[PDB]
Amino acid sequence: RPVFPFSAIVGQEDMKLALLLTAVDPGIGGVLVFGDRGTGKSTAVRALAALLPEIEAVEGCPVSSPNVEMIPDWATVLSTNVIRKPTPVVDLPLGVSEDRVVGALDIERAISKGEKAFEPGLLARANRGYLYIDECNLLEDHIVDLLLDVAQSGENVVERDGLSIRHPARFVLVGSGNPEEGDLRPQLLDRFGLSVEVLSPRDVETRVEVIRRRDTYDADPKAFLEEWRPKDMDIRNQILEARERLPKVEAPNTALYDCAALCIALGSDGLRGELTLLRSARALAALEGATAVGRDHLKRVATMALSHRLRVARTVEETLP
Amino acid sequence: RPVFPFSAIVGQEDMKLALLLTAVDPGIGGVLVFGDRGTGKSTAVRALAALLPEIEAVEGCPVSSPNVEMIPDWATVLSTNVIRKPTPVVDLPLGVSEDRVVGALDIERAISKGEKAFEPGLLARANRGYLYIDECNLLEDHIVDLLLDVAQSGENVVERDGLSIRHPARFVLVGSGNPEEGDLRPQLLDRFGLSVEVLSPRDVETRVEVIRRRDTYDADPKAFLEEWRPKDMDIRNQILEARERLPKVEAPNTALYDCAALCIALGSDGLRGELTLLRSARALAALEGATAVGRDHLKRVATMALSHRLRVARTVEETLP
Amino acid sequence: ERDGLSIRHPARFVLVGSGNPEEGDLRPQLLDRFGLSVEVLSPRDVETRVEVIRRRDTYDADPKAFLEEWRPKDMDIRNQILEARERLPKVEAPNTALYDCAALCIALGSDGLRGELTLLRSARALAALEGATAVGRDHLKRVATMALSHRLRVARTVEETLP
Repeated sequence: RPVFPFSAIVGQEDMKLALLLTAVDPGIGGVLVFGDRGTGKSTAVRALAALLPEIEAVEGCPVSSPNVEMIPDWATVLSTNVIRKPTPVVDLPLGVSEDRVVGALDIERAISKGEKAFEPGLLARANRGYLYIDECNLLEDHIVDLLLDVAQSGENVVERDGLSIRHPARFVLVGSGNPEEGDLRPQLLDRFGLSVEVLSPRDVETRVEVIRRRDTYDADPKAFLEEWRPKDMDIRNQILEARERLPKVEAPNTALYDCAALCIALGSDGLRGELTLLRSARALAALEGATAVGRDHLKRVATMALSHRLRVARTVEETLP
Repeated sequence: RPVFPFSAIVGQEDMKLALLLTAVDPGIGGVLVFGDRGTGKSTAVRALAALLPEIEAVEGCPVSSPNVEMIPDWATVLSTNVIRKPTPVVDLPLGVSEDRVVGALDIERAISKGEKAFEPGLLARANRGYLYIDECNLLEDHIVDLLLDVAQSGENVVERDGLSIRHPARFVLVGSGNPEEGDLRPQLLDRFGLSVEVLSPRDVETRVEVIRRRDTYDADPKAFLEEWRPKDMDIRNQILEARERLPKVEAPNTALYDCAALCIALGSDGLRGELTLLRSARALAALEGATAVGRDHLKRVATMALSHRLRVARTVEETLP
Repeated sequence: ERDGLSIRHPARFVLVGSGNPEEGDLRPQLLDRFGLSVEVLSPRDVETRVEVIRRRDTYDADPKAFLEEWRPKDMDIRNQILEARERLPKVEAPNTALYDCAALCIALGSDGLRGELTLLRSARALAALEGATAVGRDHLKRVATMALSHRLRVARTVEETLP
């Protein structure tokens, strides 16, 4: 499908790299995509994510469970048609009402349906996909918090109204926002997974490229869909190996050392960051088409996983070449 | 999912061993963790669940009974798949209704099928695991009390409205909250046998160790605890020093113990009753000039303080003369 | 034809678009679709003024006399309309300009106007970058593949209607 890999580009690598890594492991965290919205972030997301194997799931099912046996009682979807559908991407609007985000339970509907009274909130209809947050900065703190953990753990908690409504929510939180607004809640910023480094200059050509792929996709004459599909699968293949190596470490007396050294030297210490960096870096090799371990992997992910917090410096390369 | 290394957590020459003790036996008492928010109390609790071997239990089942033969009547287990799954740890947020805590019960659903009308509450999904508490200080009395006894006994008693609803709830209760609000309910200290905190080393020592085991993250369960094993002695000493003088100060057959026992041994929930008894008894003792509020005085005021909120039917004398 | 119910009925009428002179760079599509862009010449001098009073007061019944004296003026009015048509196809050349832009939307599964405005703007912006003084149909269709799609039921057609 119309995806824009690393075939030819010198700039927006961070964007792709981050969104791909999170697609592998959700434990990384929400991708804090810096930069303005004019860059057409959502546009890129609604193309890049197409590489992922079109998920198998019930037709109009919000959570889109594969088999009917995994459909939550409230989601009594009559059309139990298990079909193939592309990666769902929902653009989280700025200033969205928290209740509308997760869902609610109407009183009238409740007394006449019970659990069936649950409203299909945004996240409820964004499972197994991507959630593009416009701006994490100019937004309610509690909204960011909720979204961050939901994406982390994996449950769209709707314990409100009068029932403990809940259901899985495994999705990639694309937390977009401006470069910086004013040290807004560093605690939440740390919780984020990777972030597109703003300090590094980028090309402009990617703009036209993305726009063209946006056009040549919707109602594509069976051209761009096929062409890229093989590559889509190739990447997916490596993604499997990444997860296989996720709970393992090929070279202990290497990855652990270099990783910790970088974090400490840059002063960007923090269990949350460190342990995540060590994982993302290893999984990174999948996108590179390599084994797993590699110093430069740690270095690259460092200038992403650390970037979204204080105590960071360009010393990355200078610390450990 | 990626978890933080429980052993390697920054210091914590208290919380760690405390949680381990309760893992052997929950009867020891609830784990009361002092300290501020930065201590990361919840982190430790959940981190332990990671190292704890996946408990054997049915797939689609809240209480997660090992064998299908132990499934509660009211329950409706579909997937009777006995498999392995991580230790269940649920956080109890402040403000949650008692309904969602123990279990919900709809009236319309009741008349339809009272048996399958009882919805499994949060505690049901915490059986054979750990239940974390929010700000126990500000949390409702009836909530804290209920949680305490349930963890103590082992059964989530919901014998109300005639329906003798019940189900296993063998879990470890971890009481959280700020250091101290202002002369809070003493009963907490009594029932929370493991009143520890979270020692946070400012100096190096552990700091370096954390980074190393977080980055590389070794797989050897042995090496995961080896270096930390010695510290258990220090922690043990802390606990010993407390027990060494507890019975001396809070002498049995008097003090908080008996006060709480009286309420629990009678037809009533708890806590709120105990607080009333303690206050009145202390006030009376002051007039009597009795420095030590003996059981006699506790029972004396109980005949009034409890009666107007407790189903009196003798017992008191038979339990505590 | 909405909500499944294919409701329909004759509506053979003449549409008279009114409004103030100009608000500020309004939707150009109006000028295209409104083939008869005229006004209301208001004579300050006498001439008609006297005629009005006379035919308003007495108000004759003869349909012929009602138009007779006014028949000659149709020539002048006609000239006005002719002068426009004389150069319209020259400026707004067919197979390009507003015509095709509006046609694309109407020839597809969507209502209109709001779509056309989106197409025109994007196409013009692109043309500026291309340096193409005249926004050719090719560019119009190019942007249409995105501008319309997210608000129009795309099912080919475009090429078959306007290559």
